[PDB]
Amino acid sequence: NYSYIDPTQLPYDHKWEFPRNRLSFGKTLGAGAFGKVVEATAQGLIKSDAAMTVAVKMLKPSAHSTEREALMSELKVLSYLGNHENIVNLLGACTHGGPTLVITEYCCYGDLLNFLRRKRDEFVPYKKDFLTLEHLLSFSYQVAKGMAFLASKNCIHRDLAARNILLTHGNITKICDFGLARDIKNDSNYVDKGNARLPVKWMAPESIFNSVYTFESDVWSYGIFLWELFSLGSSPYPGMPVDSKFYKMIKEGFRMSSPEYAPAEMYDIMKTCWDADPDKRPTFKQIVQDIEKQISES
Ligand SMILES: COc1cc(Oc2ncnc3cc(OC)c(OC)cc23)ccc1CC(=O)Nc1cnn(C(C)C)c1
Repeated sequence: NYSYIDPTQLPYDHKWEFPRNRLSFGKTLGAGAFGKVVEATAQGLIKSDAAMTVAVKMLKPSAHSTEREALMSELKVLSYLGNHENIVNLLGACTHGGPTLVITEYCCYGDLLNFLRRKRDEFVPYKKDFLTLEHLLSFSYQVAKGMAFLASKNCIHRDLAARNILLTHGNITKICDFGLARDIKNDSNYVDKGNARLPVKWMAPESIFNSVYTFESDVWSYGIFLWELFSLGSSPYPGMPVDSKFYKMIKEGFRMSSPEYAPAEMYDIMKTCWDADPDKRPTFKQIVQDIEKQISES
């Protein structure tokens, strides 16, 4: 389940331990078959008496031992990564006295995909809260920064997509992973492939055909995320169902054409992210340096 690191071998700093009786649960932000993310109020998480809104990931009673081990591994990985500006930040956890609760910072504007879809009509390519090309380039940069950080920590996301990016204050995007808190059975972006329901349209050929996930396969999905970003939340390979013809076309070298709002130099990034040879793909660090140059020129 993890390519380079082994989360079961990662420690869990009890500095994160928070008493669950100090959490007041609110609305469900997202839910899957086995897990959910709930909005909560954490009393006494701040040094003063002040309460704060947090997001809490937990398992449902439908969950088995596999999901239980997975939520604990996720907590260890989040604790191991530590705080990064572009990654959703762990604030605490509840491991004693009941089911595992993973507590993170609450992100004001939800997932990037829904935000882009809500802002599709209030978009200005030129430089109320109008979305612009400057915002999209900044989101692309922040996601590449967060992913460069994850790769430096020998972490592979395996599900990089606009649906797994959160938007908070000051146009700050944060990489997250809904995982078990996403209803993948009813999400048309996850296809039935063998025993699994997989996000095939975001997946590198080697992940589809050989089940290999690497730094380079995350780069491929970043290319797809770029496409979704500069199409303002449109589904990738539009009008194309995931079938035999799709797998054939990907293996044969078919690639999406540029989305409507992508600068040529961003599309250049996408093309290289989609190289059939993983060794010819750029690293996230190379991508950061490229976008940085584009922002400076702008
Ligand atoms: C509590 O934990 C989570 C909470 C999440 O959801 C939200 N978190 C904050 N604010 C939200 C605001 C919303 O609307 C206002 C919201 O509306 C649907 C969901 C929100 C999403 C994911 C997780 C776990 C997680 O990211 N784990 C993980 C594993 N690996 N990584 C690596 C670093 C990539 C991250």
